[PDB]
Amino acid sequence: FNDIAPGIPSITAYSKNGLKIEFTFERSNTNPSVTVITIQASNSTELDMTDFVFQADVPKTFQLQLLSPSSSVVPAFNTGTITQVIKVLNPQKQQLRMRIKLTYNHKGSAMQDLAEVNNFPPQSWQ
Ligand SMILES: [Cl-]
Repeated sequence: FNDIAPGIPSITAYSKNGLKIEFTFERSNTNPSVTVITIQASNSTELDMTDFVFQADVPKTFQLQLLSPSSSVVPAFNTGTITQVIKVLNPQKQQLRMRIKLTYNHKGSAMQDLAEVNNFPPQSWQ
């Protein structure tokens, strides 16, 4: 008797100042080196986060494809999310590593953060 979801476990990649970014993963059925990550950004605060831009880097052996995001606004009070697809190419199947760069306005400040994603599960690259 085991209760874990079948497939690639989801993670909270970042959570700070009321911004929360979740990652869910889909391994391609046809291409063992391709992993599709859908990001959901949420805002648990009382003010909207505007002009949201999610960017990311991977190591040189990898390749990245960022598709366009559903929106620029992370609504206040958790009334919606921003969705963005990113595809990761890992031809050598090495340990997945990602640095994210976030940029947005909130509470009358231009917000910046740069942070490493530390909790990729082994099934997102193995
Ligand atoms: Cl987590």
